[PDB]
Amino acid sequence: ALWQFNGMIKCKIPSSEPLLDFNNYGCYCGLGGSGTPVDDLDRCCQTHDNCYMQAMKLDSCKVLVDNPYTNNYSYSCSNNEITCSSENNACEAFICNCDRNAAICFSKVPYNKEHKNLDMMNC
Ligand SMILES: [Ca+2]
Ligand SMILES: [Ca+2]
Repeated sequence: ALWQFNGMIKCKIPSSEPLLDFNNYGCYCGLGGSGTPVDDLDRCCQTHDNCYMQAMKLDSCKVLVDNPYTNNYSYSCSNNEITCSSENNACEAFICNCDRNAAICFSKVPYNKEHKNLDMMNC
């Protein structure tokens, strides 16, 4: 679930404010997204967006009910390291890995504040 993805990002980047820092950034960081990613962070979000789309089409995920935004799963934060629990069902495990991969990706790319609030004409 979204609030859990927030926790994952905090796990990897303690000094960050997820819902603020990684929203309205580039062409993909935020609700929706299309076009050409402006930098590596934007590419992280593009990959995450595609991952969420796959989850919604996944056979193991029930129609709304198991959507990526509100479907809670089990995960752990150990020394700034994320772990998806083997207690998760197939649907939850897929979503948890979508988030885990993105959290890690965010932590390995530079943050360029000049890419915030870009108009669609730049995508
Ligand atoms: Ca997006
Ligand atoms: Ca669940």
